Amino acid sequence: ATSTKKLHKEAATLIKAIDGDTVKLMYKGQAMTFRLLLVDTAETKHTKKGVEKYGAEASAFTKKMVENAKKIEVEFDKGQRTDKYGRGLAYIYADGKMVNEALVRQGLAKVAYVYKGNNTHEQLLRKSEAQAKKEKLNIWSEDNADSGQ
Repeated sequence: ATSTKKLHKEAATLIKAIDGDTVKLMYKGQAMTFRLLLVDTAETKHTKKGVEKYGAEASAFTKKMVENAKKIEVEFDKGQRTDKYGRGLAYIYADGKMVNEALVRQGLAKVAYVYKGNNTHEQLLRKSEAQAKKEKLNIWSEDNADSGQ
């Protein structure tokens, strides 16, 4: 029937965000480290300054959106529940809103890469990224492909 998509988010409360995608969410009464699946919110691992690709803004938007939302819900797909980091791989939702979409659609988070298991929302994820890429919002506003050489 395809009536029960069972794709309803659910968690409890967000303690605090670490790096946009990595946030400590209190689920079932326990504060576990959650990670936005199929998304990337900042990856400052070069030590340039903190604005090479809206890395500082990525966490800020997700941090303020979660701490301000008051209600956070997570959705675990078929992908691995722990990306070899004992974390909680899944999509983040604030007050019934899509964080991943808002981030990518706004230009704060890009599209991650799941080996297998997590590829259900890969349709909307790629769409939001493409729109931000072609339009060059923020994250995709400094990724000159340089067609040539």
